Amino acid sequence: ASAYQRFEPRAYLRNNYAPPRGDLCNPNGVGPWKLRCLAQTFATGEVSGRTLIDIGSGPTVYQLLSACSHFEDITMTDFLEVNRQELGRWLQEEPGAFNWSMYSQHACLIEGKGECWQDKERQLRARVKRVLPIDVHQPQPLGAGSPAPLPADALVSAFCLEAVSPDLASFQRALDHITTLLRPGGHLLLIGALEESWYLAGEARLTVVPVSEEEVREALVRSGYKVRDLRTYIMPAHLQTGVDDVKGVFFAWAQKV
Ligand SMILES: Nc1ncnc2c1ncn2[C@@H]1O[C@H](CSCC[C@H](N)C(=O)O)[C@@H](O)[C@H]1O
Ligand SMILES: O=S(=O)(Nc1ccc(Cl)cc1)c1ccc2c(c1)CNCC2
Repeated sequence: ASAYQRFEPRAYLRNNYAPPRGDLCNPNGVGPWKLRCLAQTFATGEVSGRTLIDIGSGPTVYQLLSACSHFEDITMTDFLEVNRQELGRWLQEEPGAFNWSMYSQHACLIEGKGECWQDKERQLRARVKRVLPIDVHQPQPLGAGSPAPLPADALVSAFCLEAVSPDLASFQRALDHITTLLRPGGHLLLIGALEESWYLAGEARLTVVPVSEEEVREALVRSGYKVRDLRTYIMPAHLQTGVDDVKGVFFAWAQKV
């Protein structure tokens, strides 16, 4: 955990969201695949409501592009100060913010509702109300009196749990914890690394609990969810850049029953 004190946002974004893993031109890339999972899920029109929380958002916004048009009150979160500060730079359009234009464009492309990418970012920024600190390890992740409207109508978390858990049991608990933030009948979109044990974030060297699709499925169940969908993306050879040892990426659509 203390390892996350040396976690550099810019280095993290450069290792995962800049070429080649960030190139969105090739359909078979992880970028295109990921945005497509989110887009298709929301297009079914079943994941809906008023509020939505992004667990461990880190310095990224992609995971909310297709979502934002379905929830008016979006709450973003993250353990690290530096990460909330990097999100702010992009939300306020301040100088030195990360450039997600390519992602917005592609999300607009995938959705195919003829929307320009500027209207997409404008809507996301508009709907994101707050950027709160969080710790999935605490039984009440956000705290006692959190500004965030609870319980949420849906949850979204990408590459957080398994990246902050030392073993399978912590992973399981952290999932039990965030599930308390979700309203019964609510929806969870969990995205993560498959069979990953480490990944670099600049000077930081984060340890990870390698998990499998089945271990993830079982976990979602043990936490009272009905797995609506679960897909896998096997990391290609040319996307093995040395910044980690991820084997694949998983996408899960679970509904709290
Ligand atoms: N105990 C904890 N509870 C919640 N988030 C935590 C945490 N410890 C670390 N984190 C955060 O979890 C994130 C994992 S990296 C994933 C970032 C982003 N969700 C993406 O899709 O790329 C980091 O931003 C890290 O600061
Ligand atoms: O899928 S990724 O290669 N990049 C990527 C994801 C999604 C899109 Cl839309 C584009 C690119 C990736 C993102 C985060 C993490 C890791 C890998 C492994 N380390 C833990 C964190």
